[PDB]
Amino acid sequence: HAKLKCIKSTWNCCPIDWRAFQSNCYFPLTDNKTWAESERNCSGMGAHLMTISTEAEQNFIIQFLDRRLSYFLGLRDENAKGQWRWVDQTPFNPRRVFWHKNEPDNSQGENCVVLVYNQDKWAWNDVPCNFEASRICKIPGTTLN
Ligand SMILES: [Ca+2]
Repeated sequence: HAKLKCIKSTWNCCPIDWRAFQSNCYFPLTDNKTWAESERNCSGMGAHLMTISTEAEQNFIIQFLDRRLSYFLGLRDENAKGQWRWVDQTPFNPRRVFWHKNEPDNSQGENCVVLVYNQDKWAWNDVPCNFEASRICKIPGTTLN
């Protein structure tokens, strides 16, 4: 037994309780974890920390986020070289970033990114990967029929 929510021909499906947008399924989670613990939790559901490729994708997810919290995305720079990599292995596209003003601003250590609300706006902030925050898991949708 499994249970899907399918929307359109072809039908795009997600697990019943996940949020659906353009062939992908998302779930924001609010219990605090480090970046690596967060990714561990996502992968346990077949998922990964969310990759954000378009503004449309970000605009979709932010409507389900608590403005008091930071949410880990999948983007990580392990040695502070500016070698940002998506943990889901989507190739990093530096012409499609969404930093807050004056970010990224950590010049040392292992840095990760959170979606955070600041200055009346959702955008990216770089944060030490050992910081504890919420997260957004993302899993590719399935297709029928
Ligand atoms: Ca920062």
